[PDB]
Amino acid sequence: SAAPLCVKVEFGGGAELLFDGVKKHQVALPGQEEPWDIRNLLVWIKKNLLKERPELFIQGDSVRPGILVLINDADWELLGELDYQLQDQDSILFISTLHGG
Repeated sequence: SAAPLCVKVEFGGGAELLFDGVKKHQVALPGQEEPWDIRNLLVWIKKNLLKERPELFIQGDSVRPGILVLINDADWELLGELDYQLQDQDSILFISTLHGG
């Protein structure tokens, strides 16, 4: 529960297997500066949650060409991706398109 706005970070493109199988990660914004940009959250996930080696995961700023991200439910890159001041109830989903089927 975030007083201002709260966002959800989750894995879908088999990305969870890089993190042992945990997909949904909830993160509440402070209510002032909001340092929880997509950029910083990937870092939080990369450094802490990456059980694999990040070499198969995304680049440490937003995503690699391999994993795509939905900001709330839309194309991250066109929206601002890495440098996002977050939006309310953003469903931030990492979808690795390196393996679609």
